[PDB]
Amino acid sequence: NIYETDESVSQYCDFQYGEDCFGVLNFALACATKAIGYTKETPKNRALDLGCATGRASFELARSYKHVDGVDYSQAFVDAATELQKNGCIGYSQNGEGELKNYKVIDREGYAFRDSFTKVEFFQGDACNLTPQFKEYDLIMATNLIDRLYEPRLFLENIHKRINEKGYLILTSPYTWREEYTAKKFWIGGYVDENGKEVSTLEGLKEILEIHFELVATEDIPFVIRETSRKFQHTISQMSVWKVI
Amino acid sequence: EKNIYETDESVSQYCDFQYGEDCFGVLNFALACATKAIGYTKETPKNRALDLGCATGRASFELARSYKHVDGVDYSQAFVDAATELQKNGCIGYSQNGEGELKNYKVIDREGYAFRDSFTKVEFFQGDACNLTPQFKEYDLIMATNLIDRLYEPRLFLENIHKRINEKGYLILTSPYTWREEYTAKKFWIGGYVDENGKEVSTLEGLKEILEIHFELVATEDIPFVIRETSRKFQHTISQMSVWKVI
Ligand SMILES: Nc1ncnc2c1ncn2[C@@H]1O[C@H](CSCC[C@H](N)C(=O)O)[C@@H](O)[C@H]1O
Ligand SMILES: Nc1ncnc2c1ncn2[C@@H]1O[C@H](CSCC[C@H](N)C(=O)O)[C@@H](O)[C@H]1O
Ligand SMILES: N[C@@H](Cc1nc[nH]c1S)C(=O)O
Repeated sequence: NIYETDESVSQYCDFQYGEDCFGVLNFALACATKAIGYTKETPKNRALDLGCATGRASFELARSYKHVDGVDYSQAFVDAATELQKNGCIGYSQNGEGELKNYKVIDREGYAFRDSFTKVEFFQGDACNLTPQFKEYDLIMATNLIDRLYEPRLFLENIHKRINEKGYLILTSPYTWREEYTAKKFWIGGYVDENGKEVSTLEGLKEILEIHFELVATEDIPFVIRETSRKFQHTISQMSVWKVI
Repeated sequence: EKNIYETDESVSQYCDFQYGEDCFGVLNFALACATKAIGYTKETPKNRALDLGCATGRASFELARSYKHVDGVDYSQAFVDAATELQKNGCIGYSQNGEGELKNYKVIDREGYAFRDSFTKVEFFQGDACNLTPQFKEYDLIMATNLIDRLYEPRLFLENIHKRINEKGYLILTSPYTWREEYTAKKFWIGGYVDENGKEVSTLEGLKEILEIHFELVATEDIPFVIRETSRKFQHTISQMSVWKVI
């Protein structure tokens, strides 16, 4: 009897574990791979995948880190990651034409990360109010999270407390700020300030983070999300890499 | 207001899609469709063509390079105004979206495109594909790209359109079949649904059931297109073209 995910969870199962579309590398694999590259001078004892959704990037980080915590606001996402981790498979509904669907099974043993999955622990939790035990990380990776937060500065201005000195914070975002998710006054960029000048999100990130971090690198990373049998979202996130001073 | 296609944001989105730069190696969709349509209709007289759901008018201008007269019809007055402004004033401006609320101003210059040799052969009209006025008839080609999945009742259009096409003329549809209740009540979707007997209905099959009364299906092909939303976010979609010859 395979655990079956709902429609919201199915979308992220498809995104994180489905076959690559339009020749684009799997996003979680691309992000975890780069993070491992950028943190090559760290001991790689502890990583945090914050906003881990159905957990693919946590599994991928665990191939290099001794221990990886994956945390997500959504209990349903965490349940799906945990079921794949413990029982080895989960089922989901891939979007098709109209209301039509294609049922798919994700088999843990079909991925290279099968050699490391016991090094991950998944938790429900909130990036803006993490419990104190989530600390002493060599790496905190938060991919496509900041423009889903109502007040992203609440996460960003405190996160240095959970990272070891010379450890890394790695963010990605396509900077698609929207009032449905984030109050305009809390957008990190993508707005015209009171003086008429355009504020870029990377500039806003520097202003928040350069108190405790140095900006080491930026890189563009595409991803593709399936909406129907024929319609897809093709987006380019910017990765920014920050080293604790 | 209520119609998303009447908003300035949709006008700017379709200006960029129809007249702007290619993305991800995907060629301009209006030109691809018009070029393929001219190929499929090579043996017809090429006197009159209708571009139904023409949005900001690019495919109408491109059809007019080969047809003696082209009518572009859209339900959105804002789209019709934009196409007419480009046609008559020779330029229109629009906004590209960046991060968040940021925008960049761009200009479309009529004289920068090859279709500039034919733009007086187009007439643009506001109109309803599901209930066209009688004067829109006697077409050698009717091309309706990405239209059917935005119609309130697609059968009003599909069951009647053969009456507006000359004998041996063509109807050429494209659609990605993005059926949504915001555009079309589910009872009127041509496909993408499970019927009352539990069978899955594909849109192309639903199209065959309706159109094979008066048409022969001549060809299908897949055509990708890309719509920029922001400088970092895009729709990337595979439309299905179907080519129908009136019997
Ligand atoms: N306050 C919060 N704390 C933690 N996770 C949150 C959160 N608000 C949203 N999330 C989660 O963050 C994710 C945003 S979507 C990005 C998911 C994944 N990291 C990827 O890059 O594809 C979702 O899984 C969402 O449930
Ligand atoms: N009943 C109707 N009659 C005419 N046009 C309609 C319509 N319902 C929707 N439309 C138009 O159909 C278009 C859908 S998007 C497709 C636009 C263009 N043909 C392209 O291929 O890119 C919009 O321009 C919309 O205004
Ligand atoms: N998403 C675009 C393109 C489109 N047209 C028809 N279907 C689809 S998707 C729109 O809604 O106009």
